[PDB]
Amino acid sequence: DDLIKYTIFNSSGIQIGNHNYMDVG
Amino acid sequence: DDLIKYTIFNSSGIQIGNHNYMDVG
Amino acid sequence: DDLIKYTIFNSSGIQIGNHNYMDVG
Amino acid sequence: DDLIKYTIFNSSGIQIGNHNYMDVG
Amino acid sequence: DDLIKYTIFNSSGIQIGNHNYMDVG
Repeated sequence: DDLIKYTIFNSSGIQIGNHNYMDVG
Repeated sequence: DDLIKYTIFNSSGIQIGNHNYMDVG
Repeated sequence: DDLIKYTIFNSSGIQIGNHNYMDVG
Repeated sequence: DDLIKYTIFNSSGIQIGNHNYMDVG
Repeated sequence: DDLIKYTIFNSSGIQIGNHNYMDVG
């Protein structure tokens, strides 16, 4: 029941962890 | 019962884990 | 039950971890 | 039970870690 | 139990770590 919930709007990707990166341009 | 729910809109994918990266452009 | 919950609106992604970076522009 | 909860509205991303940076503009 | 919880509204994020910086303009 809503154990994991990710809600995003008009946002960049979410990087959770190590050695994670994202370039936005 | 909505155990896991992902909502995205105008956004890149969500990277959950290690050694995960994505280039946006 | 709401073990992990990430809700963001009109914001950049949240980078949690080491050696994680994001360029926004 | 609400082990990790991040809720933000109209804000910049929050970078938690070492060697993490983000430019907003 | 609410080990990690951050909530901000209409404000810049807070960078916690070493060699972390954020330019907002």
